[PDB]
Amino acid sequence: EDQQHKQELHKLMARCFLKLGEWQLNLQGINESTIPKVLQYYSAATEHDRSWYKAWHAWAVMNFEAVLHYKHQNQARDEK
Repeated sequence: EDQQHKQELHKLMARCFLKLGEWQLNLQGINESTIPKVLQYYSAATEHDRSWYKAWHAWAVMNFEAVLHYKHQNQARDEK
């Protein structure tokens, strides 16, 4: 009696966590709390969906960006 509502809410969950994951960097930029905030919001978005190209592709990009938070460790924190 709510399987469709469950599915649409499961999909909306991916969007809403991904939106926090985007919006967070948009509202404050970057410090070391990004690693938890992004790995959470975008993997938590991924928790619902992988086959939705955009939703995973955006977390995969964010995994490249979490990679780049540690490239930035090598390039800046370890060398400034």
